[PDB]
Amino acid sequence: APQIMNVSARQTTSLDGQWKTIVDPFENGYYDYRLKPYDGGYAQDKTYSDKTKLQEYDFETDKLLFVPGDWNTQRPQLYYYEGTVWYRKHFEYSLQPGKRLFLNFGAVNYEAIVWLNGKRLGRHIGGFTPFNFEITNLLKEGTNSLVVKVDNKRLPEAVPTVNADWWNFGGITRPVTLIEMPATYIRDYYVQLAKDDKNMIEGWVQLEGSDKEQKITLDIPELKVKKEVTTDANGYASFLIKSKPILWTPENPKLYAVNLASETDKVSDEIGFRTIRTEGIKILLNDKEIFCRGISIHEETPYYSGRAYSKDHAHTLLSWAKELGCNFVRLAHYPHNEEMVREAERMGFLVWSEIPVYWTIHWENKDTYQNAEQQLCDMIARDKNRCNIIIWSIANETPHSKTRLTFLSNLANKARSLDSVRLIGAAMEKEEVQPGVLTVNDPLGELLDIISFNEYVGWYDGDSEKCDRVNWTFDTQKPVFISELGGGALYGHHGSPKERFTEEYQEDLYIRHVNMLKRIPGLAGTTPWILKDFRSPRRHVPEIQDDFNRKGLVSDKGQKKKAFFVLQKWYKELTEAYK
Amino acid sequence: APQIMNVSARQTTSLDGQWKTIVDPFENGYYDYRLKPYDGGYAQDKTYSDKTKLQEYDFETDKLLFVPGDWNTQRPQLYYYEGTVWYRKHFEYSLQPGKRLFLNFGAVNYEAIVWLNGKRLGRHIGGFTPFNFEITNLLKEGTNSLVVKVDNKRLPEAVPTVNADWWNFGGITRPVTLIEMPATYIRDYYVQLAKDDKNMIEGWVQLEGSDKEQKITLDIPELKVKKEVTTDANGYASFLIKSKPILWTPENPKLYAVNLASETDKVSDEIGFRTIRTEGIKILLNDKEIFCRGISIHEETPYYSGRAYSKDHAHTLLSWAKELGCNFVRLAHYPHNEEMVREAERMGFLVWSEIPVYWTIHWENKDTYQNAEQQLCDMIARDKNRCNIIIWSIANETPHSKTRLTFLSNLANKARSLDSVRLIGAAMEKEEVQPGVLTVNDPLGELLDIISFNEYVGWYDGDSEKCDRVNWTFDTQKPVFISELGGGALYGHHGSPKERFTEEYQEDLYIRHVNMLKRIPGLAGTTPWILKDFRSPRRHVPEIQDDFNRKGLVSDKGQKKKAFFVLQKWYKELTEAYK
Amino acid sequence: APQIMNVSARQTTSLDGQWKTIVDPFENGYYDYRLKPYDGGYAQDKTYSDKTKLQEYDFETDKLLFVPGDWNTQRPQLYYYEGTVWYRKHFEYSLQPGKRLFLNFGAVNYEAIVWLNGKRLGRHIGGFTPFNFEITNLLKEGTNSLVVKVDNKRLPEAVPTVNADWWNFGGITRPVTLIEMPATYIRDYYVQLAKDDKNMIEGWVQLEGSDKEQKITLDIPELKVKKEVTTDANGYASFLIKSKPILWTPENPKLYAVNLASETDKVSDEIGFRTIRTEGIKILLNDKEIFCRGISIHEETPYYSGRAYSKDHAHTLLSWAKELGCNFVRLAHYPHNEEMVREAERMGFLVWSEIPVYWTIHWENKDTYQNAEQQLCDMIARDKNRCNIIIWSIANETPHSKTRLTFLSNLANKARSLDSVRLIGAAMEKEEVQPGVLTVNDPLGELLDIISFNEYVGWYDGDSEKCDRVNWTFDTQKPVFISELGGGALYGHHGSPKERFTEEYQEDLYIRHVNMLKRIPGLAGTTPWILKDFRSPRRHVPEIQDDFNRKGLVSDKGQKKKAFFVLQKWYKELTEAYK
Ligand SMILES: O=C(O)[C@H]1OC(=O)[C@H](O)[C@@H](O)[C@@H]1O
Ligand SMILES: O=C(O)[C@H]1OC(=O)[C@H](O)[C@@H](O)[C@@H]1O
Ligand SMILES: O=C(O)[C@H]1OC(=O)[C@H](O)[C@@H](O)[C@@H]1O
Ligand SMILES: [Cl-]
Ligand SMILES: [Cl-]
Ligand SMILES: [Cl-]
Repeated sequence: APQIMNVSARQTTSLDGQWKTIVDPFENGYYDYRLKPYDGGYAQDKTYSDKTKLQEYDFETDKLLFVPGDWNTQRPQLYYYEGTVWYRKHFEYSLQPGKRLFLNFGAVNYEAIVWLNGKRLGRHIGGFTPFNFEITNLLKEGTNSLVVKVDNKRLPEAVPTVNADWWNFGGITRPVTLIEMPATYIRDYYVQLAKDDKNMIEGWVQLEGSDKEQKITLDIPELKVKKEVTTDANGYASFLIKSKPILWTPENPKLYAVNLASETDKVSDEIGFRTIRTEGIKILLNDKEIFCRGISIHEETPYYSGRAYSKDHAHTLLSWAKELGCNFVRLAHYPHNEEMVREAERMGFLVWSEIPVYWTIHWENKDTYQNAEQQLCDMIARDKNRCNIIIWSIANETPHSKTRLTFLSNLANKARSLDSVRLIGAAMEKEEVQPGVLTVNDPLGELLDIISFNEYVGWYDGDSEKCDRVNWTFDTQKPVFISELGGGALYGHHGSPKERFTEEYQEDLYIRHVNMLKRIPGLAGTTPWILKDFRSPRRHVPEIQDDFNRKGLVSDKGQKKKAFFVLQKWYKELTEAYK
Repeated sequence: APQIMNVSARQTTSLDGQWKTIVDPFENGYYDYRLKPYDGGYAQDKTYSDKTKLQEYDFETDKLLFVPGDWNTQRPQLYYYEGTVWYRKHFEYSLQPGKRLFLNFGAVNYEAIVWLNGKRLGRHIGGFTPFNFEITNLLKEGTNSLVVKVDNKRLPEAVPTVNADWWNFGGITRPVTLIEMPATYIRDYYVQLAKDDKNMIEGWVQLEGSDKEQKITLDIPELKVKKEVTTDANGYASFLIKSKPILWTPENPKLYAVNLASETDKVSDEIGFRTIRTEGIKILLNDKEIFCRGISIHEETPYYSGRAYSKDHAHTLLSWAKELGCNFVRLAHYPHNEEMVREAERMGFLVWSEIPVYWTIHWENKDTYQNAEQQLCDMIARDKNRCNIIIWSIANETPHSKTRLTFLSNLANKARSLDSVRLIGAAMEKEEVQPGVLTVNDPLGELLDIISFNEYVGWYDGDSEKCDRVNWTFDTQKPVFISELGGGALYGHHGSPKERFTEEYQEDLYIRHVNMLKRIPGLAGTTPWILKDFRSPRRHVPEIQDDFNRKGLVSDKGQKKKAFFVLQKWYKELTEAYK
Repeated sequence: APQIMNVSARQTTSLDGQWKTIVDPFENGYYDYRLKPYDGGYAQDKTYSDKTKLQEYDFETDKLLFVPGDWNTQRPQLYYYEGTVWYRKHFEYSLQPGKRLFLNFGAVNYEAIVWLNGKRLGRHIGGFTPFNFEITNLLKEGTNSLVVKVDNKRLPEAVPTVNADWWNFGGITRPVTLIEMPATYIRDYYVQLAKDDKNMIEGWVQLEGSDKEQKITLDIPELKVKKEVTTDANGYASFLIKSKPILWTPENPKLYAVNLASETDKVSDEIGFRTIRTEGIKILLNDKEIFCRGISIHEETPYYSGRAYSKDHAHTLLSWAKELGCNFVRLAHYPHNEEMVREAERMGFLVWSEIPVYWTIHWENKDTYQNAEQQLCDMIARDKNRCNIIIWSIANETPHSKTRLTFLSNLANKARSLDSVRLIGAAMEKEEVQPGVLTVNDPLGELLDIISFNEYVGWYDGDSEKCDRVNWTFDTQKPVFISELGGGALYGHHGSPKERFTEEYQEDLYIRHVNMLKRIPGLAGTTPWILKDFRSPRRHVPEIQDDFNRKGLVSDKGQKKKAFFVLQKWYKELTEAYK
């Protein structure tokens, strides 16, 4: 049940493919007509072979869905579907006596309940974080039955809550993986530069199993590092290593082969090293002032606009951001699949990583907070060794209230207790305190390392001309980071620059908006909204939006709109200026 | 806002056809990103003509839906859809000064919010009862804008609640009608035999408007009845008329032309006269002992299985019940459209009329009770002059608890206060107190005129053989009425009589079940479940159920299964026996 | 092999329900990659149990379609589908040796190839006529396999050809029925009044089998008719019977029970008696001058607009025609299912019955002619005992050419050789010889008993005003019969009477058109186009047509448009005038 670090480097076997499925809007497979749990629900996966008896379902003859994937793009009937879909997989696995076996879900939105061979393994909430179950002693010989009850109903108390500006993609949205482990295994580990220290690698390792006291070697061959330690009675060891690694940058995204070997287990990784801090209004990477030439990205695929999960999806999306001139991507509004973060790391993109504490979260609900903090912990735990991540984001466009501030302050404190190195951010919002004077007056700012916020001057707030007659002031010397900006346009839809949703309007907006950006004191980064048009049930203009947010600089079909080249040109200028 | 009696006989103009629609799962047209109501939502029906400004919707270029109808069968994407769909209609109407105009909805499931020309008229809950709004002084010249926000999300506190065995058909499911009235009009009236009195017609009439004190004439030309009264200061008058009408029966469903004429209004109706009472275990129609040779029917169409609304739909369904040998139909589990009740009345079918107080209603919720009692009142108010209705049903398969009993007792008392003539029923459930001994031990029975209940011996409770080894006893001498019984089968699916869901199993079940029925003391009626296969999201056997309850004696494609003729044969015997 | 009269009255077993199907556009199940027919294709119906061998199909685990029905309305993917769909059904049947068994198809559009237990039974072309195969010797014990390859590709040489104004509904569109016969059975018979004779019933009976020479008795008990004859060695016998039947009329559609008994077979029927002839410009029914107050009707269902096949469908459609005031229905453009003709027979509608010799048939193709003549023969053979049919129509809107005239003259001669009683028609077209003067100048008229033609003054030919100013003349004294007229409208779409496709334009058109009809010399009948909106792939106005011909006086959803009441009022007047 605890998280497993670096699943892809383990002895893995995929369960992906096409699974049997039952769409169950009234949850008949779980509740009887008295609304009570009952024995003989769909978790038993009883093939309906003996028709002298009555049952009301049969996985064996029902329809398939692809796993991994959202269900919404797989059948017209499931486009809007919010509720329960049952998934069922049969598999065999020969597990040598003494070896251990874990079932890992990359993500399931939103609620997953999991059974193996009719026995409940457990339950998960949160649609974008991984979870696993040990099945070592539950695996049978011959056919095993895996049943997953997936529900994506929107809940007021959930994280996210009943309103958000993206599609409610339900299903087993990321790979399902069997992981074989030795009886005592390296479960988790951390290897990164010490805070603000180009010359000191620090880290720790955590074993799980009955043989917790072991010698461990941390091996970084290219650095001629070979450090041996011994774990304590809890299976834990730490280390400090003086070294001079070549530091990762967007221009040279250097990664090192890192090998961990205990007496009973071994795992290899690719890990880069960098320092990150603010100094006044400056963002310093490896002690050098940088500008975050960024773009925002949802976890949604080119062309068919389903939930992204593969290296293919990531490489295409990031290849567009590369052509745009970016050294930075904001992955909104939740943890993305690990392939996306890894491809950003290898290709040279700094990353903003976020949890979906989005809009009107139930700040007074203690279960809601525990959910948000669990997603925070899981986000950091999975990716703590990804040096390209420099900002953890704890919220996006949340309304001001005392309970909200308390909620978010506790998340910010928790984040810092988990990771003293990376910057803490959150998408705040702007105000126009007096005509023409724009600022960010949000008490949340005091808990953040950057003045990060969304603003839509020239789209939601005025026509494009308004960019020309506003200026920005901030009452603190922290780097200013505009985490969203921009406007909508349909690729191939042309007209006057005054006509909204034409490419020409969006282009004119970006020209005047960039001019405004150039006047902002302390500006250190921009991640305009957004790289690719994406699905949203709040975008209803027929033939223009058609259930897509159209603020992409690239269409959902991979076409660069006119405004793409306005931002590209400015990012080219910023690249030269920050050399 | 008060109900209008006999809408079809008024000066009516249809608004049916195809309306503009916006599917809005996150209710963006109603709530902003702070989850607050906002000015400029979709109720304003602003055509998106000026694209120099931003808006996120446009009825004028969006997709159509048919009105009336469920949305589920109209688009694959809407099959399972639970949530909000906006409907918009433009119309003109020339209303002579001084005349009044009402907007009548036959039904909208589940919640309707209605605007005219951007102004909210009001809101309705309950998916099967009519409601109207006066628009006399809101109608403009030229184009008028009617916007209806329809939501069919299942609510725990709603009536019905989050679980039921039929499809959640959302939409404007019955005709939308403009009704023109004189300035003071006959709004409501009642004309029926006095309780247990073949020779006394009683009734009342209710005017609405400023000229409430008027002479009124009740005219029944075939009976040579011409009774003149005067209304009181509240617009109310009553009457008692000694007369010898030919009494309505299933064999001779006699209706009389009834004309009401006040000084300012007039309306004609077709009304029949009959007495109905129990005497011990006997049901007496016009003092004659009858058997209710019935069949249950959902409000769902032949062939395409959408929500039924027209005389065409009713005539086809009732023509099947006629061929089956029925003199009675149970219209489950909610008030059906008025065309169905009228066609039953004209063709000669006694009727059981029901409200959807079904399964796990929230008995302790005072809003829930007020909803249930309002639906009860509206059900009786619409159809109080339909002499073929002899049973009002207040519940179906509700679990035993003190709060439930209090809830249902209040409904039963309310029903009797509204209608002293018709019988009060409810589908109770059976118990097997000792092996082979079946009875109905439910305290609700004390408040009902009949021992009405569902039982599924040979389908849910045992195989068909169990019918042969059980018997029934009842501790009170009230007529026994089995409101559901039977089993499932796919038309065209054949095999051994031991194989469930074959026609042969269903046939064998009905043979043994009818033999069991013939042994029941006090049996006075049966409405087996069901006439036609119907949609249910709780029926998941692939290729057999496919989201249909298969307990029809007729398939959803109009095909008579083998079991149809078993019940037909018994009903033929009962017809002879009760001559 | 030959047609069987009155299938419904035989010992029938339905094979309807849901069948396994395979969509096969490239006909992989029939042709190999050299485009050669191969054996081992899909007609073998080999369940794919042994996966150590290679096979490219499996009926056993493939998708279902309803039989009977078009495929087009059953799946979105099959909406436009033109090509091959394979259908498969398993059944058991116990046949006592000596008894015979036939497989009857009410209709399959367009080409059907049929196999039983892997052996080809034969082939049929023509989408609207029934066909039979004897399977007496091919029936096996246990599971029998019936496979039908159905193809509705449009062919230039087909009847109809590659262009027509209705949907290409493919599939097994009418019931599939097993018919058990004695070894020598009554295959066909004819019982009708002799030409122009109110007192002489003439007829013949045709036996089939090895004992064709038998005593036959024809009983009409209500008429006290008992006639015994003996068939010849060819199985044939004729009879002449003096009687005085009550003559069938639309107002009193009298039918008699007719019983035929041979030594080894017997069959009952319901048959009515009437005379029909022209007299100058008069049509006389039972010697009485009548007007054919008609409406045209396609074989398409109310509400969901699939292919009609059942008594339910027929009754709904014809109940609309009854309310419209019709005594006559034109069933276009092909033979309708037998339920429609029988319901028109019992409800009191005279019938025009037609074969799809429509538009640009290949007049020079000898196979095309034999196909048309076979459909003619089959149409008349099936319904020759339906006294409500008074017109056989051999064509609709065919271009004038010498070869077309020869083709149609041969059909007309064949029709007359098969039926000396009923009238011969065909939908001709009009022309404007001189400005403002319309007539029918088609040499086909010489071969018809009526001057029957389609005209669209006010819709295709001018605006509605043109109806007010044109005059008509005809150079022969045969009854004039307008077989189509009218215009399109969307129900619920209102505007100026000058705006085409509004109900008001259509209403204004019918008012002016009806007045035009009153001055057409010789007019004896009208069947306006059309009763119900119907599917056509030539009707592309979005939101108005949406792939429907909108010329219905009733919408596809059963709603009477304004123009319905214009024609109803004229038919009310004609009913009084012709009393
Ligand atoms: O409105 C928009 O387009 C975007 O604006 C925002 O500030 C939201 O954070 C983002 O999720 C929306 O998609
Ligand atoms: O289970 C069934 O088929 C039926 O049984 C019942 O008792 C319910 O009242 C009915 O709504 C269900 O459809
Ligand atoms: O154009 C029309 O609406 C109709 O006109 C005709 O003359 C055709 O015979 C008919 O099949 C078409 O549907
Ligand atoms: Cl947008
Ligand atoms: Cl069922
Ligand atoms: Cl049209």
